[PDB]
Amino acid sequence: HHHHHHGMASMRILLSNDDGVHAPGIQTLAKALREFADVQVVAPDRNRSGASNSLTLESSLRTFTFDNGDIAVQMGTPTDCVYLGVNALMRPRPDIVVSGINAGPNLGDDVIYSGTVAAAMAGRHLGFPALAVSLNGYQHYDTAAAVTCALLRGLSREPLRTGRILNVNVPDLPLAQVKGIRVTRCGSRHPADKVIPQEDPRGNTLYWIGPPGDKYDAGPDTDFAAVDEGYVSVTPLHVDLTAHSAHDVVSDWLDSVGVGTQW
Amino acid sequence: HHGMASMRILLSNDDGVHAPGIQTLAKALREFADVQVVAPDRNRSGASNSLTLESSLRTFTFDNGDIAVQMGTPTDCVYLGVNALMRPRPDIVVSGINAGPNLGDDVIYSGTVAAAMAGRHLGFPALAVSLNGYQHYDTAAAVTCALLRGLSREPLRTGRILNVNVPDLPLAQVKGIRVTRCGSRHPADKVIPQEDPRGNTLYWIGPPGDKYDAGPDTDFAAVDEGYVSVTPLHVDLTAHSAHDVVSDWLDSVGVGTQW
Ligand SMILES: Nc1ncnc2c1ncn2[C@@H]1O[C@H](CO)[C@@H](O)[C@H]1O
Ligand SMILES: Nc1ncnc2[nH]cnc12
Ligand SMILES: [Mg+2]
Ligand SMILES: [Mg+2]
Repeated sequence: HHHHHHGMASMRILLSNDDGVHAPGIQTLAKALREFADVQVVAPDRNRSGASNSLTLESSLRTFTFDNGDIAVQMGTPTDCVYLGVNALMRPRPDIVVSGINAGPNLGDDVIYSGTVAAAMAGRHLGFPALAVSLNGYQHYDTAAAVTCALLRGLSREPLRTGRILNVNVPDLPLAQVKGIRVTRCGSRHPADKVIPQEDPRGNTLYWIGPPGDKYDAGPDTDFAAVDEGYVSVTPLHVDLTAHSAHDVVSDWLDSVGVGTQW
Repeated sequence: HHGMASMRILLSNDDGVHAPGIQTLAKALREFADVQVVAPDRNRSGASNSLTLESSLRTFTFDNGDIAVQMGTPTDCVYLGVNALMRPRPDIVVSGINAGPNLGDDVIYSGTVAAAMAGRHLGFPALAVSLNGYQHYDTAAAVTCALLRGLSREPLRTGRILNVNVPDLPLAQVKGIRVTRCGSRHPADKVIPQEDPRGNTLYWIGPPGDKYDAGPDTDFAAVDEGYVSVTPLHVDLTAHSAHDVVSDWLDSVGVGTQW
């Protein structure tokens, strides 16, 4: 009939985040996805920014269902949410996990700390590649929602053959000002070094973790560079932490220092 | 003592400050190095690279000088150790000895690995050390000490984190070391539901998926064959091999192009 999307409920999406179920990023995105997808939100009960791929192992998890059908996992991490949503809670099972929209970027080596990214990585085995979506700010959730809907419509047109996780960072701009899209690699930062002390009412010093370090590798092929230049950044991710290129150096080093070998 | 300089180690873990793995290791390391423990106050296995951002962190210092971070994650402990609690900054982070392995694609969830990753910008590559069981902490301590002597004999030029898994055997039975890559598992899919006394269903995370990639060059295979597995890790999660396929895909579906 000619509509922007084919089907009002053609894809089953598990939508999660790490800002928590009440966050404007996930709620704005849910409203956009519900136009064309069958969406089930399964997200943390509060802001779990910084949760990375942490899992709850020593306790069981309780869920809470809101009047609108959204599910919070109480005390749940983003990884808990996706793991339970895929493997226990959702029927039918999701075709895809979408995680976001996060309030703030997930770029460079920040990605391994990101609970937004971790929710997506917990969906890497599904029929479509998982999407992690982060806004470089707090102002244009509508832009990030539009980019996400475009990517999802793209997946309906042709399957993506390689890459199981897409880390998407959206500039905080009206859509008409976004320049385009770049496929990027993760940049990197200097080590974060700030600790912010704050005395409690009894005079004891407590410590706040400081902000990320300055950009270090923010070259033209990086996610940083794309966002900074007004492009959407798309970086395909994987979970293999092996530094493959260090293999021979490490082997030769062990031999040279006689650890593992008698001579 | 012997060299021109003492090695100054920040030692952490995620089993908790009182765990036998970290205390066994601390005793061994203090024979030759200056050791500062900064570790979670409790078992935080599965903490991955999580960071406490929502609250400030409280520390406790024990009579022996060990520092526990109350509700701190392993990454929190290393962050506070490197940036506030040790002056000057440590030479190296050593994390472990973990009670149990950290192998294959499970490494991304490991708080033992995360503490080592948090030390990746120091003067020596960080060590994460995990015992494939609970008996031979002594074996894993001896292996760690050997690596640390190794790092002071010649610099390791490439690789900022070494993930070390030690078979749970007496030292005499360990065959040697293999430099490995992380193996992988099938998708984990088991949830263990248990009702509370009111009939509400609560959910436990189940066992990992069965091994998928666990052949000859993997960390799994090394440990199974009685070798220490050493895998260099990095924090760049980019799937570089997918770049062209993703770019061509976007073009083919008209996302980011008018044509
Ligand atoms: N000290 C820090 N180290 C790393 N990431 C930080 C820090 N402070 C804030 N963040 C950001 O918060 C996000 C939560 O994971 C991280 O992705 C990271 O970019
Ligand atoms: N069930 C599980 N799934 C994924 N990672 C794990 N690490 C420990 N248990 C796990
Ligand atoms: Mg967040
Ligand atoms: Mg542990």
